[PDB]
Amino acid sequence: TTYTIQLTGTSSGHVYELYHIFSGDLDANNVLTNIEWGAGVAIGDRAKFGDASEKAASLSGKQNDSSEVKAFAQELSNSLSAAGRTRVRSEQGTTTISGLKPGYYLIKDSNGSLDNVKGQAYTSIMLQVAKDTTIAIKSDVPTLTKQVKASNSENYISATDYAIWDTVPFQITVTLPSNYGDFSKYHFSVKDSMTSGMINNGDIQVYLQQGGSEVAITDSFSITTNNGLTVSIADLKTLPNVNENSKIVIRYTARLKDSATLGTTGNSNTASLTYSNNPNNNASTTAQTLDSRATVYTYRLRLTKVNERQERVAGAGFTLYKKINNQYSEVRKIEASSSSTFDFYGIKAGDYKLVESTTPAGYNTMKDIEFTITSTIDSTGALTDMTSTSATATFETDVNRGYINLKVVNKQGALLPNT
Ligand code: NA
Repeated sequence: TTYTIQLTGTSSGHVYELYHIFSGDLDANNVLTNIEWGAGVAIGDRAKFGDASEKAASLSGKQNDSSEVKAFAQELSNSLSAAGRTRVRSEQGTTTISGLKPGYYLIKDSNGSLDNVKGQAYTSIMLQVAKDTTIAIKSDVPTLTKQVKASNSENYISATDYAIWDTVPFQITVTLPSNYGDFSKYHFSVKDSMTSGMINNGDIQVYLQQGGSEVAITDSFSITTNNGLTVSIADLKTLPNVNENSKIVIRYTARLKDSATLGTTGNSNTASLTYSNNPNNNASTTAQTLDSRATVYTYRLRLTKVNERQERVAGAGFTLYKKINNQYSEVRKIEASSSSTFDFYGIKAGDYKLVESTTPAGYNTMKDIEFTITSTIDSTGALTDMTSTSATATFETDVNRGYINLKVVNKQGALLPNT
């Protein structure tokens, strides 16, 4: 008679090892009788545990995740033999091992099979009776998601647009693995590349989030800028209210430089978590999550001041307004100079009004131009389209470079005839 173990929640690219711990006879109620040591336990190390039947009897009835069982699992891990080993290549989702001799098996990932492999982790060492059932593998990784607050709402997303006058809030959400409780200690280091075209405001806070509440835990972390923006704690177990269901949230703000990337390329940052990847035998190996990217788009509104003779004209000055409600309020003001060109570097989608606050000598003051910018960002976070339209004016756009160009034509007054 042989048996089957099926592991759910498995990933591709693993080699699971089953070590035969106890032999015996399994009945219909999954009671194991006539127990001897399997070949999975090294003959030399069997004396340390004693008689097999009595050792089985000592554990009989104890809960699945009790302390006595997990202690035996760890002790066994140091007492294994290849003579009772079955190795199986993993599959994504479900991994099945059949043709097993009756009895008790220890399951683990193969030693060194996952070193420096991103987004993976060694399973907590399992003990299973082979009994034709499916069991969830006791293996899981933390996740990290980097997001930025939407320009036009409170919700956080992968990509948005912002202006030079805005504060740009970022949020990094970390989940912990379901088997966080099995670790004696847990290395936790978040690295963020930060954004090339932005200045970090240095207002970083860390939060323990669970049960609909947040507690600031910022002082427990080492926050450095020697190698990206790194938020680290040597051992997250030192924070005793952090558990498998806890979320760690990092929030900071930033502002665009006036050299920020314009258009479709955008201003991106990547972040990843470095985490303890093996809960067994107080291992201190680490692995990294895949990068999580956020992107911030911005544009450049250029005015070119000309007259009807198609000459460039100096001495104009423009005040840009943004509409918050019905209320228009000033965001930028370029005074009159010897320049005929005006760059509002760092503008986003929204409703604006443009006012010629200084008129050049010997020309009519233009009427105010109310206009609207739109950004089309697809669900991948990529900027697809941008527009700029007015009732009483026309713009030229280059969505790739992120240019919005307005030609303002100065008209001279009327030299009126007398009679
Ligand atoms: Na796995």
